[PDB]
Amino acid sequence: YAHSQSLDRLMNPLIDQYLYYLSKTINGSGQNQQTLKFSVAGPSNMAVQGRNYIPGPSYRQQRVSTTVTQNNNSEFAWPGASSWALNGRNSLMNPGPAMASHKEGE
Amino acid sequence: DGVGSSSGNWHCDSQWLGDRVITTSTRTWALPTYNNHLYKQISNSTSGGSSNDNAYFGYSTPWGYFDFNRFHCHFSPRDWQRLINNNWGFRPKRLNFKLFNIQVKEVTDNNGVKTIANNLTSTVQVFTDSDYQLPYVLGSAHEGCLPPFPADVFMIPQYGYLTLNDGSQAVGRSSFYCLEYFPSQMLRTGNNFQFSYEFENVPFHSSYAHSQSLDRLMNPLIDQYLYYLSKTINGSGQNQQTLKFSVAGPSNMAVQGRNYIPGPSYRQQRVSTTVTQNNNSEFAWPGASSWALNGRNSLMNPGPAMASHKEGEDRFFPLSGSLIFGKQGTGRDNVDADKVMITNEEEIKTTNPVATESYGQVATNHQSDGTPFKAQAQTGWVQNQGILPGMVWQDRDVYLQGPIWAKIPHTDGNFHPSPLMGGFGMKHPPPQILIKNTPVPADPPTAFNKDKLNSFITQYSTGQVSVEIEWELQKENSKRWNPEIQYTSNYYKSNNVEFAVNTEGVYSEPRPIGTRYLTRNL
Amino acid sequence: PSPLMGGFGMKHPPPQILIKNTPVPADPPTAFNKDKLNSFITQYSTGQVSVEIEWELQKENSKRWNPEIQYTSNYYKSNNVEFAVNTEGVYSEPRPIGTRYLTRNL
Repeated sequence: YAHSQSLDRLMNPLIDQYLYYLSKTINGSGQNQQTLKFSVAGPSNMAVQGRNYIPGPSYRQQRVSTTVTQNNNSEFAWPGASSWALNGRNSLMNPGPAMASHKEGE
Repeated sequence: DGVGSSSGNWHCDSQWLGDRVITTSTRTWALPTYNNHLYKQISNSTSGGSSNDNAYFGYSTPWGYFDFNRFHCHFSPRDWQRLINNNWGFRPKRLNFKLFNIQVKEVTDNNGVKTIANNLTSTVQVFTDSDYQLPYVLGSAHEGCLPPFPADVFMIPQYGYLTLNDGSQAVGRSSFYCLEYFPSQMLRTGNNFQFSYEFENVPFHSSYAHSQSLDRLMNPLIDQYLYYLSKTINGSGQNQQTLKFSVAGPSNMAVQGRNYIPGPSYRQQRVSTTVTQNNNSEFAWPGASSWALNGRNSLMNPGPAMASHKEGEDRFFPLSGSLIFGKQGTGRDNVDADKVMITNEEEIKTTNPVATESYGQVATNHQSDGTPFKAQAQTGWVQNQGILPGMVWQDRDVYLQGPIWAKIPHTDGNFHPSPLMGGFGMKHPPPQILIKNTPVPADPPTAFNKDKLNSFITQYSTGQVSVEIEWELQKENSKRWNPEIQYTSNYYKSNNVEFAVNTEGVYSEPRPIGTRYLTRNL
Repeated sequence: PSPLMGGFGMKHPPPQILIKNTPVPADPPTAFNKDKLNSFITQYSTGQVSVEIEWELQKENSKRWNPEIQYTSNYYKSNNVEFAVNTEGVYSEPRPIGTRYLTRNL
């Protein structure tokens, strides 16, 4: 099955949280303007909302385009690949940890 | 079971039967008509636009839902004090929920005069999502819980949910849920609703602080039988390389071999409550730890459970590594530091690394004399450390005004699914109880019209809700000789009693209360 | 511990019976608000209360020969009957009445 909800969009989009976040650290331009301002994390700012669970582990891979003109004009299949070493031997991280292949639209 | 007979009684007290606590809470609620009985698609576009990180897509339903996922919904401050001062742990065991004394009222506004009358034949709809087929919006630290003060009347929050989005748009995998597709019990006045829920097995919450640190678990009088490399050069000058070893003992506790190491870390930016010590720049968003998901950046808040600050650095707090509660009457946007209550996670510095410090140092090269660069030993800071075997840690504390439980996401894999905001993580948490006033149409036209009716009698409902939770207790049996730290009120005089009402009848919670006052060995 | 104002002193006296009208909120806003409701339908209640008390008596068995002092009304004419209502329906107690009229030896 595929999830119809994302980990960062599990909240109620109509109700604020009772938690606060640091929203402003300076009152404005100029010297000695330091401050601490806090705001309610709500529907308008979903990025800063407190969350209970976070995305799984990652092991970054090199990005290759099926449109070959967008790729770098160099040989990077082996040199640019993620790998792990075992007893001095390098082995390709293939396919490695389960990760999303690409972003939306890519 | 009629108009003139009450369908329930007010039950609000706690019973301490040894190793168990049964807390009962009754409140008076008011349910309006949400969304004019309509399901509405919502998105950041309909909310006025936003950035990519804030984009969403979802629906707002005409249903309300009952929230009691906060500890002050069940524990009075005195009951909380008893629990935290006399117990090493606690966990929920059973739940009982009651809806009764339903009153549906119609509102007519003629010539600006508002008159409210009883609608005896109107019905309120309620059901529980016992199969967890709906998006779970509890466990997101939302408002709308039962008020901490039993005398307060609260409004039931409106139920909405989010699905997959591509900007402000939906994708083919997005799901639309109609809550009228569920069987629900229809209640007139005189009817009541009741259901029982059994909490699944969860570990006891650690309502204790360790009196030993992970790096001080040894006998301070006896040497180890293990050696460590203590000297690599005999002295100043060329070709002085050597290898000297010493016994790891009480004089050098830092180099002693150890069996267990501090838990995982994800470094947070350090912010001082003394604003003059902070940098003169805007770094709330730019300087914050975050994780990316499908190209969207989300704040790491509160993230892994880590010590808030080092010893003596009480003025420092992680940028988004702690729960920040608002004081009574605090506004929504851009409030001062004195209007919020920043929770302090200091009791776990014995096992968990400090949130604003590096986990440690790792070697980054091979030191050598040649073969031919003459490289010295180099180390690099570990800003984020994942789980390693032999690592121990403490979870985040729970608070009187903090959350109780969260639903573990239904995924193939998870590790230590205890909620990051604190509480008990369950695959089958208490189900969502969804409530809604049944629409009562106004007079329809005398000629048939295929269009759905859009004129309704203005209505709202009120009633009483009772929640009874039985908690299992883990009694402390410490052999510590000296008296422990306990939560206590301060005898010094004040204008108002803490955790009481002021002269205007406004109840307030002056400070956050954790659970970790008693002491346990490591 | 006999009360100084007079009466029977008890460690467990008749308990306080506390009564209150359950608040009935007025129409709440159609958008959620976290604040407690402060607009209510104006209400009051009325009813009947019945109290029944059984008192134990200590009968007098005096051997005194002469007649005792008793509380009595005065036959002399007056505008109103004592311990009755006046022409406006106002009930009044004209004097305080004690309990100590009969006689006992020391």
